[PDB]
Amino acid sequence: LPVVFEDVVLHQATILPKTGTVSLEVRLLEASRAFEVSENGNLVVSGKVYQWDDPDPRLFDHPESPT
Amino acid sequence: LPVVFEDVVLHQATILPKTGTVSLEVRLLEASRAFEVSENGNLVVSGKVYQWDDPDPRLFDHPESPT
Repeated sequence: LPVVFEDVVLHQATILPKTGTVSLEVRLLEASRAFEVSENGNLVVSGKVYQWDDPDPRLFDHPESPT
Repeated sequence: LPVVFEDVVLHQATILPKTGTVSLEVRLLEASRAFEVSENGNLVVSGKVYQWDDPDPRLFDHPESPT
C-alpha cells in the first residue's frame, strides 16, 4: 500500500509511562480522507491519509545538492 | 441535547428516488468535534457539531428589526 499523508498536525505528545500501557485509537473518514488519533478522548494527531493511485518513482530521485 | 453546529458545508444534493430507498451514513469524531455524512462512499455534508455546555436564552431574543 503506497500511502500519502497531507496536513499532519501533532497537538500533544503522549508520554509512554515507565509501567503500564497507553491506548491510542485511530479513526478514519474514507469519504473525506481524514484521520484522528485520540488518547482518552483528547486529540493527538489529525490529518489526511489516502492511497496513492499511481506511484511515481521519479519522486524519489535525489535532488542535486546546492553545495 | 442543546447542540451547536459550526462550519457546515453541503457538497452534493441527494435525490430521493420515487421508488426504493437511499442509505445515509453518519460518522462522528468526538475528539475533533467534527462529523461527516456520506452516501455510497461519496461525501455529502461535513462540519463541526458539539453539545452546548451553557445555553443562553439571551441568544434567542428577537433582534432589532431592520425596519
